Amino acid sequence: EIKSPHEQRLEDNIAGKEDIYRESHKRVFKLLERFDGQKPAIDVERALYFTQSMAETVGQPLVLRWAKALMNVAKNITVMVQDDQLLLGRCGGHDGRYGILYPELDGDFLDIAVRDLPTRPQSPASISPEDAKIVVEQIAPFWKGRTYHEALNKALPAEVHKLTYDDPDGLISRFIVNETSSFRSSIQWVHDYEVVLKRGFNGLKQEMEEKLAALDPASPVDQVDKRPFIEATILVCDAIVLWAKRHADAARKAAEACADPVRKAELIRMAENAEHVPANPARDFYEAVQSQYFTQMFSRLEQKTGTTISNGRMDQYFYPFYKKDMEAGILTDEKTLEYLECMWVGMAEFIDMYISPAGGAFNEGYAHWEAVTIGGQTPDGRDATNDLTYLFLKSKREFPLHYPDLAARIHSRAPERYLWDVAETIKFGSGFPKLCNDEECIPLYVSKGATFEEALDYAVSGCIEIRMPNRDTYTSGGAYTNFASAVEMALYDGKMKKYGDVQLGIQTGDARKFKSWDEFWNAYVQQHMLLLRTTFIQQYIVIQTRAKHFAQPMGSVLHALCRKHCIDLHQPQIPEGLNFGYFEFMGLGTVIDSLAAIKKLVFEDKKLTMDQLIDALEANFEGYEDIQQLLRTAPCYGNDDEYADEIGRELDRMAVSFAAKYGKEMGINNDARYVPFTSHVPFGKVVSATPNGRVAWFPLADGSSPSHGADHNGPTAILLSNHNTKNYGMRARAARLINVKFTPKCVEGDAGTEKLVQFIRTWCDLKLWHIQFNVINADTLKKAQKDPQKYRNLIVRIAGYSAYFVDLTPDLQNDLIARTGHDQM
Repeated sequence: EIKSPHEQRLEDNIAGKEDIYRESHKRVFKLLERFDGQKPAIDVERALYFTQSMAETVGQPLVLRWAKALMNVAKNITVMVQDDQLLLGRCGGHDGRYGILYPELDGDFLDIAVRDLPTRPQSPASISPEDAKIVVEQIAPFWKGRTYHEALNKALPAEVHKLTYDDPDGLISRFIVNETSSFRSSIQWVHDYEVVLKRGFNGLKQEMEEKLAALDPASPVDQVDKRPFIEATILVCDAIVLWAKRHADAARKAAEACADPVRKAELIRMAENAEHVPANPARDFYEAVQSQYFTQMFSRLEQKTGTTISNGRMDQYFYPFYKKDMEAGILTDEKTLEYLECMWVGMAEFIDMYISPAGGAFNEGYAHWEAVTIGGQTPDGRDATNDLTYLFLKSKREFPLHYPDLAARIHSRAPERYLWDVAETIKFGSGFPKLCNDEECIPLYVSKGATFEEALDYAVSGCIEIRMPNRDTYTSGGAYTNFASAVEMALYDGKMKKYGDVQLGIQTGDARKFKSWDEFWNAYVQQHMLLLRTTFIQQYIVIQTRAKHFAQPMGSVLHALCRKHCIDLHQPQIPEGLNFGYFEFMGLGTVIDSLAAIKKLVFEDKKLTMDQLIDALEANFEGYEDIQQLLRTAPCYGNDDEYADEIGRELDRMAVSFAAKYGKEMGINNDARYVPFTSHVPFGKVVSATPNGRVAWFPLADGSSPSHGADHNGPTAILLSNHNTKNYGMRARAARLINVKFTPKCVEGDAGTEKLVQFIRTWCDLKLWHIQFNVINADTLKKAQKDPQKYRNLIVRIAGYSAYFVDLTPDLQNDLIARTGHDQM
């Protein structure tokens, strides 16, 4: 009926009109028009200079090798000044959208990427013949037998390898117990950006030089274990300062050749910035943005942080600079938005490239989660809403890209003006911001060793994870576990149709011969527990293997505990640190509804037999549409239906109870999480037809959202089912991703915004970690599917992030279309 602001801006763009927000954001609109929707190009510069150094330092301490390699990167990488930009900093020589390579992580995929990336279905990338030659002749040869993925592949035992990979080289995943440490250097992370703003890398280098001079020259521990770390942090401090100085030199060369006196003044000011920061503490808001921007951009050169390096509570640590400059009359809100959005433009040019097939399937639509945290509470416990908070919401509404990854913190005393503006930003229809509940994760974290000061100042990281940038020390990518495959294995005696006669799971027998609900439930529990055992065994190998392949000198020098004990973050145990790891429960809604359909329609109501059920499944419901339609009448997750929710609660109890028992012996919290990336698409592609009516190879239920079209009792019931399927008596849990879609008419006007605010307050009281919203009409998606070039600017909320709908595979588009769009609350 009515269109959201995004849909209206979409129609104006298609009709050829100027966007209504272009004039008051003219500079950044000029910037983003130069690359919007361009297929990103692979850049080889970082990997080349990184490889050149690593090849000459083999055998030395890993963290020192990393710093020497980053210095080689800083001296040689292309430094450029883009037109109209107010910021310096870039990770490649290509102009426009670009991604870089990390051969230390997944170098064994380099030949695969060279031939498959330009035409790959998920997030493709071009590679010029000049770039391909450098890759296959100068980058790939050194890394053969040396990459992390090869080490992980050869280190998994047979029974774990069979549930991890399909081929002996680990090049193709099976999407059963999926490792995620091979397509990202680490999980999400947030640097302590305020220590750079307040002390600069010159100050950190000074602190480390005092530690270097205090070492006992006779102590073998000081000289063998501590000294290489200290030398690495000192060298990496000089590396980033040299890198910034080269940008300052480039800005002055640009200034000498510029006829425009207004641009010449800007170029000189940019040069002055790079000559002060990040070496020295920032002195105004402009320098603070440029200082933070340099650090996060240099971080991308350091390692491929999961979901791309996140940014922390910008509306807090930028605020002293904003308030001082505003009151000094050297800044305005309009100038603030220009500085910040120049940072979004720069971030939007950097594409986080996943070159393996598994990594591409996990991150459709050039997925990115560089979380920017706003709102919430102060370290002392009062509300933290300020004028910068509202500007980020304003920037997100008017800036047309799906940047930044804006996350708003909610607590029980969040101001109404704040919740109102968040609700109105959500009603814009691009999926921003995502909500994180102080009330759920803060009590969990203080329970796991965090002080209240550390927990209250948490920053969202990645999808909806939280970080305490001077307390968190765990960086190992976790397992993603396909519990929907446990249902399939319980039907077919530990086998899956996708993999033929390969004995994947327990031989629980032919489900056609099962005589009671007890017998099928036991079969599932056996496969369920098997996936859990494989998950944790795989994880422990990942922890031990990553310690031999990854170092993070810059990230470590930004961590107070790493400076204090002189040890790199990617080591398994760091003194006084807290380790928050994860394993993923995938397919919750698909698993619940499948088991509920079997319990209800087979063994309680006797409405069909196991033969009818498995006959329909093995036929993919072809000729059996009556049984498919019958299966969809069983109780489902997401309706506040205790019949279904009690099954999900027990599924959760098994995973959380297992996590609490076996995490501690790995020395970490390895908690159950329900955050999917886009892995519910490839996980679905390996699972055949399921007892809930889902056809073969269709995506699974996303995160902890209800199965597609299974929520027939309104949106609030989704909140109650999430609450009813959790186990608040235990703590071995983490986030759950909730996706809810409203029609614009559902939330129309001031009456609609009020309904959404009360909905968010109910979501908060229920201690639910996360929630997201699409506000869109179904016909918008159907028109975008049929005519994708006309609707190429349509933006939809997927899983922690928004992306262009036409960049998504048909499978993921079908996930988006099949999600229930609620017309009333």
